[PDB]
Amino acid sequence: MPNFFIDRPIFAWVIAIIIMLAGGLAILKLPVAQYPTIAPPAVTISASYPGADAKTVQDTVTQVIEQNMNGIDNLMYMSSNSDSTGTVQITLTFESGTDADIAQVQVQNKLQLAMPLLPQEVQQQGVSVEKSSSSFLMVVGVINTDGTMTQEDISDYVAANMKDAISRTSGVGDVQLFGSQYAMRIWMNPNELNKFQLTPVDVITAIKAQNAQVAAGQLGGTPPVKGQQLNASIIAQTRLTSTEEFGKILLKVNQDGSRVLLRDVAKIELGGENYDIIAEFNGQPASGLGIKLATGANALDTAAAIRAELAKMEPFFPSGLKIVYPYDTTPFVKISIHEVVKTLVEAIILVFLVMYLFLQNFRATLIPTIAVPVVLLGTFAVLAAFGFSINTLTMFGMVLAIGLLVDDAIVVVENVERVMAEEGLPPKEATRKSMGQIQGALVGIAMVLSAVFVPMAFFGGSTGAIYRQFSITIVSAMALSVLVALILTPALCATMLKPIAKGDHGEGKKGFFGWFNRMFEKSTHHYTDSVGGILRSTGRYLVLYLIIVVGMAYLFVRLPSSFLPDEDQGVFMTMVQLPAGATQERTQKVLNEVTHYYLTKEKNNVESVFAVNGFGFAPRPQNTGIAFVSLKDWADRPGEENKVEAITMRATRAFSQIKDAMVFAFNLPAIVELGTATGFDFELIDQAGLGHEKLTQARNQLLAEAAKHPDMLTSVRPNGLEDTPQFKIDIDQEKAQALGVSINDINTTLGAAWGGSYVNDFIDRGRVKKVYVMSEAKYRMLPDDIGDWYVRAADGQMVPFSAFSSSRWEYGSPRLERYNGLPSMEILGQAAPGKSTGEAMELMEQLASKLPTGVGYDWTGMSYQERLSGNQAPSLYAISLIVVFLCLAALYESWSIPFSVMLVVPLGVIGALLAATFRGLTNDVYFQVGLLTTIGLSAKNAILIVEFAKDLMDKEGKGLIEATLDAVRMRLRPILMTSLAFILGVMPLVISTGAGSGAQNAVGTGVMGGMVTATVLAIFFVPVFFVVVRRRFS
Amino acid sequence: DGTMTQEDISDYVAANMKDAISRTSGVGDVQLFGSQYAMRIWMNPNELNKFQLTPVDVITAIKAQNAQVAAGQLGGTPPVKGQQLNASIIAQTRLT
Amino acid sequence: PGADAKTVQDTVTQVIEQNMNGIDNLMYMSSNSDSTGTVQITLTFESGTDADIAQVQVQNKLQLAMPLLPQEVQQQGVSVEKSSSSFLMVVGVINT
Amino acid sequence: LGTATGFDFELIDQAGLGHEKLTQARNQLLAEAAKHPDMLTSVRPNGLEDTPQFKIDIDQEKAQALGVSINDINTTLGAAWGGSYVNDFIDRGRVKKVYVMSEAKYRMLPDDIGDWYVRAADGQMVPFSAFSSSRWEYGSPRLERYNGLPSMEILGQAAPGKSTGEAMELMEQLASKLPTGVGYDWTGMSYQERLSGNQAPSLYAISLIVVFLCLAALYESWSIPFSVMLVVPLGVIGAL
Ligand SMILES: CO[C@H]1/C=C/O[C@@]2(C)Oc3c(C)c(O)c4c(O)c(c(C=O)c(O)c4c3C2=O)NC(=O)/C(C)=C\C=C\[C@H](C)[C@H](O)[C@@H](C)[C@@H](O)[C@@H](C)[C@H](OC(C)=O)[C@@H]1C
Ligand SMILES: CO[C@H]1/C=C/O[C@@]2(C)Oc3c(C)c(O)c4c(O)c(c(C=O)c(O)c4c3C2=O)NC(=O)/C(C)=C\C=C\[C@H](C)[C@H](O)[C@@H](C)[C@@H](O)[C@@H](C)[C@H](OC(C)=O)[C@@H]1C
Ligand SMILES: CCCCCCCCCCCCO[C@@H]1O[C@H](CO)[C@@H](O[C@H]2O[C@H](CO)[C@@H](O)[C@H](O)[C@H]2O)[C@H](O)[C@H]1O
Ligand SMILES: CCCCCCCCCCCCO[C@@H]1O[C@H](CO)[C@@H](O[C@H]2O[C@H](CO)[C@@H](O)[C@H](O)[C@H]2O)[C@H](O)[C@H]1O
Ligand SMILES: CCCCCCCCCCCCO[C@@H]1O[C@H](CO)[C@@H](O[C@H]2O[C@H](CO)[C@@H](O)[C@H](O)[C@H]2O)[C@H](O)[C@H]1O
Ligand SMILES: CCCCCCCCCC[N+](C)(C)[O-]
Ligand SMILES: CCCCCCCCCCCC
Ligand SMILES: CCCCCCCCCCCC
Repeated sequence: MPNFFIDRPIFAWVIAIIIMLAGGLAILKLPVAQYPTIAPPAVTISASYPGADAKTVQDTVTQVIEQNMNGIDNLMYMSSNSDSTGTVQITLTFESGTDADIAQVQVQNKLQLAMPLLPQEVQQQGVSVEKSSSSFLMVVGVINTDGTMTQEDISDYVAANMKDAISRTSGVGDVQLFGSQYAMRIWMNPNELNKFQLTPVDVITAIKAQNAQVAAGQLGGTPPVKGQQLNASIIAQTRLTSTEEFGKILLKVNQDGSRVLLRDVAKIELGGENYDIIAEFNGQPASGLGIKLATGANALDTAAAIRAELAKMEPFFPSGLKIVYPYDTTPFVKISIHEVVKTLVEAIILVFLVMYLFLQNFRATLIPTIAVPVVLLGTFAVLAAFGFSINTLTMFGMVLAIGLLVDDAIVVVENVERVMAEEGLPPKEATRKSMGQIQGALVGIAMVLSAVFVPMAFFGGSTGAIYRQFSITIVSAMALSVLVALILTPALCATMLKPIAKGDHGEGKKGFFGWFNRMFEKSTHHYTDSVGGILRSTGRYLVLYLIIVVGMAYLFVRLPSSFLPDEDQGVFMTMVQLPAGATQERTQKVLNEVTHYYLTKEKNNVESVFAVNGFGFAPRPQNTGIAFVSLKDWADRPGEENKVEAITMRATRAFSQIKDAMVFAFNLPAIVELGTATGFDFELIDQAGLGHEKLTQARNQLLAEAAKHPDMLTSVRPNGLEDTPQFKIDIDQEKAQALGVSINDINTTLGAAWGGSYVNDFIDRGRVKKVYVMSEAKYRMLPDDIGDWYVRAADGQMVPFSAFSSSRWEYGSPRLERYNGLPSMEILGQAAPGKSTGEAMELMEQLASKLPTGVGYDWTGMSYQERLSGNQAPSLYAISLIVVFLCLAALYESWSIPFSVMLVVPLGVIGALLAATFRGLTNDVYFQVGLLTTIGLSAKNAILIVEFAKDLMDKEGKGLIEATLDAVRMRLRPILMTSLAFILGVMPLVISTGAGSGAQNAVGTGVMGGMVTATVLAIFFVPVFFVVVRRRFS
Repeated sequence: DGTMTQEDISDYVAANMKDAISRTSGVGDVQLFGSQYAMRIWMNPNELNKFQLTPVDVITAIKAQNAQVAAGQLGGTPPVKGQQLNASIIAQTRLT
Repeated sequence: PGADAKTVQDTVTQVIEQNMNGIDNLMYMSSNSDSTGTVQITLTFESGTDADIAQVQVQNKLQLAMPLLPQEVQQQGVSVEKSSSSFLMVVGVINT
Repeated sequence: LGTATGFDFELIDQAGLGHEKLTQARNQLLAEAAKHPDMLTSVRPNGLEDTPQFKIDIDQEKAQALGVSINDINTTLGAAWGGSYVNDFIDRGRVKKVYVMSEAKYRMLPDDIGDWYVRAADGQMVPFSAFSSSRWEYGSPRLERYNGLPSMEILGQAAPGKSTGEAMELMEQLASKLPTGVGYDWTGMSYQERLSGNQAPSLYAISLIVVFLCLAALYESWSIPFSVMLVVPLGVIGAL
């Protein structure tokens, strides 16, 4: 194949171009992400029971729905929450690989059996089934710069003109309105209602009757009479459109003939469906859309489509209304990937310079510099075929690949330039001879190297999909690299390499190059003279090698391990959690303090703050709040102290002062669904119908016991709310029966007044919206206001609530949790410093075993994936070692000689561990995959040295020591050519600061440190390994 | 130990075992060989006839007196600003 | 039955349209509401979209919008079918 | 497919202006389009015009004063005049619908409205004429919506010797001079022609580049391929 393309350079060029077109066309069409989607699919059922307490919701909705959730494929677990706001949220989590489309269809197929058993009020609020991520992709804030519109006016506009179109955009799994759409608010007055002897029941009946859309048929409608000439639609009652129209709804005509209108017994205004969520952007009033990414959907592509839909709306905004972007997770992905693309382009340039230093011919320098772009672009085409995406790991696979790509090129170019220098053949014949003697080793090496990376594509579950990206990328690159090294690189050598005279090693060149050539030829002569002496010792360096393996073993064992570094993403969140029973006003006091801190203290770092009252992870009215903090560009805030980790740790420390409120600023982890580094997610189960009060006691007992082990467990706390005072009112059925008052009228009057009642729909400026009846605030604030509410008996007399009701204060849950259909209580916590999660969970199980009768436990979220198959690194690298040995045994046709290559592994590991240890890095994904790359090159170096030596001993019949010296003499220039080119190519990564520098620093440090030790040691030790091994086995 | 009848076993299976098994991996349809407990009101027509009542009166009463009412909140949104108390109103719960 | 364009639009078309969220690969959506007492909402999807998945996601979002439609419309039923103007043939049945 | 020159335009109410103001905005666009016969042909709405409809107002006060329930009134009207699907029945083993409606001769003209009586609480039969007033108004017998918002579909095509892309560009220009809140969008063939027309250049290019490169490999020269590639017009001329 080399011989063919040496005679056909234009053919070789055509293949390279087609590969680059395929690669180029792939880059335009390939999806872009931060990581591959490893998170398990989650379908969330959300229903709303207006005016319902936590238990009413649980025992009429949650349980009824949960009991129908059965025969659902690939279901891991099912958590549910039933809170005092009237909300239920059942999350069904599915196995990794589950089709989210089918999971939704199945979950919804079962919910459809439960729907008819649910209350009519819960049905009419719409039960939603959604397949989205639990955290926000972005937040689209909307403000008024002219201050022409209030917080409510903006919220209604966003809901009525923007919300729906965004919800229908592909990849948008869920959209949360930070505010409420307007409804027709009928604020009932009990003084006026009783005065005219009317109830909330009469108001609801009147609205339904007089806010009706009546289908009245047609004049001359079919079937018609003969000779009918007129056909016209009959328009009867239509929906009311204004506060005024609702105002003049006739409730009753008094005996004297005077009219009682709805406005005579109620304040009628346009106002939110609910008054629970109130948002502020940089202190001023705002609304917006919390957009959640659909399961398996592309963040960047979806974010783009969202922005495209917002661009359509902007032209038709009212005066002053303006979109702001106070939280976006996509820009980091778009910018952090561009930073890795930049270090790729920089490495290709930094290669060209080191390539020009040695070849010293602009045309010869391009042969390795052309090969790299062709393979990398080629790899993008292979990714596309295999259905992978342009993510951080694939993009870093390309960066680490560059090392393996130039070596293939350098080996081919260097060996041709040598052949010409030793014999004085023309470029075409020198290439033909050169390709003839290394093409076998190149193809063979790629199979030996593939046995290093292929194994880490066979890791299990979520953590395995991460490694499989690097593996397939690097392996695809090597496959193309060898293919390009047999098609193109030979053809380019034959045409572009300058004819070199016999005995011309430069030296005769004038200037810098002249000095360099003489300095290198004496360095080569010194090196060969130096190695000559090393081999006469042998025993000295075998004792020195055993020291390095012990030093390696020591550093590796003490060096801590992680998964993926926490990156500054130019965004973070602050959670505000007050004790349940705390008011909207008290939460806003804390949110103001949080917003104040970021706008005053962190004005240098923080760009914007989007604070939301009555929202957190989900809507949790009154006692809960969240702040979305977007920072300034990474360039505008240099140093560790101005990065998210420092900012949030200062913020948490500052917010610890705040009273009767838990306030935490936290960075979003590398992957949310893997949780913290050493945290656990524990579930306490009621297995014997003990009840909530007994389960609360069982939890308190466990938490108390967990506190008595600070040595093992750190900050073990519940992920729920505590019981609060609740107003228990008993309706005396006998007294109600005696006075002639129906319980329907009683319950409707209480619920409609204090809870609110969704009557029917109306048309607000051409859009269908809700009509809500409810007590005016001032008549539903005090317990004593209960007696102000009158119900009409059958005999016509108005009866106060005080007449047929008794009340008392009691305690109950504002948020009832269930796990796998049983009453539960989520408990979070991490292992104490030094102790592992496995040791911590073991103690939690032990402590949980001592709990009262009927109390079980379980592990969920991150803890579920931990007790699942893990720690399979010894297994897969035991195989890798065995396969690498066998592959070398086939190459050299020897069971013994492979050891001469396999003993160089530690020479590269020691450098990685030293550099990683000294810079305070950890044994993470980026360190491991960068170490495999270093082991790959140092092994590839060792293969060619032993190959040349063995070839001399077999083909030329030269002696062991003479062959070793002659081998290392020819295999020095190409080794140092690769080391410099790769060490200098990953300099940008090591010094890197800005977006995604955490990964770059981690990749670059482990590689640079390794390559340094892997080069200087190998050139002296590979000879010692070959001579020791060949002597030992004869 | 003969402390549970066919009915008692069937309820425990239906109420504590069936649902968790029906959600286990690879499990399709789950048929209960028995019945879960319901609240059984066994009506006597002679006693109903005596007090001039029907199954209609019994149903109407059970729906009225075995109700789970959504009764709203004290100090709920929108509140009168300065409100300190925010408490759920618990009306009728299900009979147990 | 007996509904004007406005009545259909403001009780059926708008309610259904408002609930057509979280459906994958939707390009655009169009609807008619006329005095023949009929509404027809057409959802056109991206080329290569599984029409079965497209249809099931639409009828599922409709199922949860059904309780918000009038009794008269719920009773009649709301059909969700794959759009097609291409017949193999039209068999005419006549009485001579 | 429709027509290749034909476009499919959607005039959109983006600010809750109403049906009537969207009708006026459409009439304005239809008029301006007619003032460019050189570019646009048969610019016409794919919709129905407003028609006379019989607006009847039930007086709530007279109904409540006469003891006539509004429910019985709106049922009597809807059931008689519009028809009402009551429940099902089995005809020869097939479940079929039961419909109550007025016999044609009692639901033809406005004069028939007063012949329909509703029973009051006191059992007296009150005619519709007693508690109702009627007038003529205009309304839509077919209300269109596009992407959730009120719309009006406009059909048309590029005039003789003009491209479909040119006609669209003018329709967009004329649309940018319509009342505040009146937006527009492309649908059907127009939506697809915009997307499928965007990628046409890239394919034509990729085709020529790969053909060239393939001939270059065959002949081992960058020059000779042109000798082959120059043939393209010799076939196209005769076809045309
Ligand atoms: C480790 O996890 C963290 C971040 C996940 O990242 C997110 C994006 O993913 C989350 C998931 C999957 C949840 O389940 C959450 C949750 O249940 C919360 C809160 C909100 O606090 C949350 O905020 C989340 C939450 C996230 O932000 N609890 C509630 O809403 C309710 C009803 C009550 C609150 C109880 C206390 C106050 C809470 O337990 C507190 C003691 C801490 O333990 C948490 C705030 C944790 O903060 C940290 C840094 O210790 C987060 C769960
Ligand atoms: C190129 O297209 C043609 C035929 C397709 O062949 C068929 C088989 O396929 C059709 C399709 C895909 C439609 O969308 C139709 C349509 O929307 C219609 C009418 C019914 O006319 C139709 O009849 C069709 C129709 C066909 O018969 N409009 C309506 O019903 C409504 C609600 C209002 C009508 C408004 C006017 C009156 C109409 O716009 C008129 C001005 C012309 O524009 C059309 C009649 C076009 O004729 C011509 C001559 O240019 C057809 C769209
Ligand atoms: C020699 C070094 C080789 C290494 C090259 C590495 C480059 C990798 C870049 C990946 C990140 C950017 O990937 C980004 O993807 C989007 C996806 O639509 C592309 O978007 C593209 O959309 C359409 C597709 O027909 C094109 O007409 C348009 O010109 C282009 O913008 C961007 O042009 C590209 O910038
Ligand atoms: C299905 C599982 C299979 C997995 C096995 C694959 C891994 C094996 C890797 C070995 C790589 C091949 O290594 C191969 O070794 C032989 C000597 O033994 C070399 O040399 C031999 O073949 C060349 C081919 O032109 C000839 O000159 C001559 O027959 C001999 O010298 C090859 O040039 C080299 O390419
Ligand atoms: C630097 C950290 C520790 C890691 C060490 C690995 C890197 C090695 C760096 C290069 C060392 C080369 O050092 C080399 O040592 C050998 C002996 O061992 C010397 O050789 C000398 O001793 C030998 C042994 O008796 C004699 O046969 C020889 O005639 C004499 O010159 C070489 O003259 C010297 O060049
Ligand atoms: C890094 C540069 C160190 C000295 C370089 C010497 C350059 C001089 C060129 C050769 N000379 C003029 C001495 O013959
Ligand atoms: C990017 C295209 C590179 C073209 C290089 C051409 C050199 C080979 C031609 C040989 C002429 C005899
Ligand atoms: C060389 C590429 C092989 C592809 C690897 C797929 C294996 C998936 C691992 C799942 C195990 C739980």
